[PDB]
Amino acid sequence: LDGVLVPESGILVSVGQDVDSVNDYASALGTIPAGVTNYVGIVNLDGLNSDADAGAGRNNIAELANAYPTSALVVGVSMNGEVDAVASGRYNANIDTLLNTLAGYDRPVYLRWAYEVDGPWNGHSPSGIVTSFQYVHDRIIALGHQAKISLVWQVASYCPTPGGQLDQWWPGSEYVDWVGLSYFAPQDCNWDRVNEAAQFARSKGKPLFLNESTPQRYQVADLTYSADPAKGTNRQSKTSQQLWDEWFAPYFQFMSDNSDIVKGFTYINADWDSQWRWAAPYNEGYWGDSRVQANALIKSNWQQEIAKGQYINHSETLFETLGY
Ligand SMILES: [Mg+2]
Repeated sequence: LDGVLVPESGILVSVGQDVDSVNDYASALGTIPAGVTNYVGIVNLDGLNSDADAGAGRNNIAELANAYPTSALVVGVSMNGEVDAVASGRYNANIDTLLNTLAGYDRPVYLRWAYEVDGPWNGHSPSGIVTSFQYVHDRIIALGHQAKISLVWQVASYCPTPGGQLDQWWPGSEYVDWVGLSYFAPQDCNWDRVNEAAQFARSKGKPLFLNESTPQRYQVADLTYSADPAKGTNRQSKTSQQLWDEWFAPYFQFMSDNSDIVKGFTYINADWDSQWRWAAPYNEGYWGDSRVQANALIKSNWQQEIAKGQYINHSETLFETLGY
């Protein structure tokens, strides 16, 4: 909290966003990720101490924390459509349990509270978001966990939502440690939404975390792309180099272009297509397959990029580098 877990320099490399996909990445790449990512819902604390699987991969923060004891923990917290009731205090015991549990892991924790704050589908009110960020920031201090938990305000940076509407969601610089964004199909509006989020973070003097990232609508194993965000029709064959150059190269270039502020990313490395929420016939959008290990060229290029010196990977000095 209050900036102590923001690295002075470098970009935290983390992976997500379910236990099994993270394990598959770690095994396939022969690496311990520097950060690992799961989700919990505030209403039930689903996924905190036992399995939760709502079709977007299995979440189990206890299992994940035990499997990656010397990695940073990144946790998205959904309001489950109830941010106003959360702001009114109906989930305060759950908030304390969440914060106390995460602090008990004695490691850097990056907490994406009410993540995708401005995604209309989340049913948030601006007041509920602003109030609950203030509450959680202050409660972290009251519980004595300010050295352990860093509070991320993550926007959706989603092209179909009009730009210019971020201010209403902002709780104040006193209450936020990072601005976060989602990097999926930013090319659909010429990077306008992700650039707006970056510029907002920059203006506020906050570091930027790319909290959700994936080559959305691409399939790594199949080597295809679809222009259809709903159902992935009319798939087009791509070479592996094309897939790299179309999505991966501009993703890493975005970090470089925003190197004054970018201090972390979570790459979602998963066969989305195999997870029932994201599966055929695609009732909640078309996602694809983002496993870098599913193509030799993608895997090699991924490994080569993240090995570079601007990136913070796993080592014995990781926690110190992250301010822990
Ligand atoms: Mg912090």
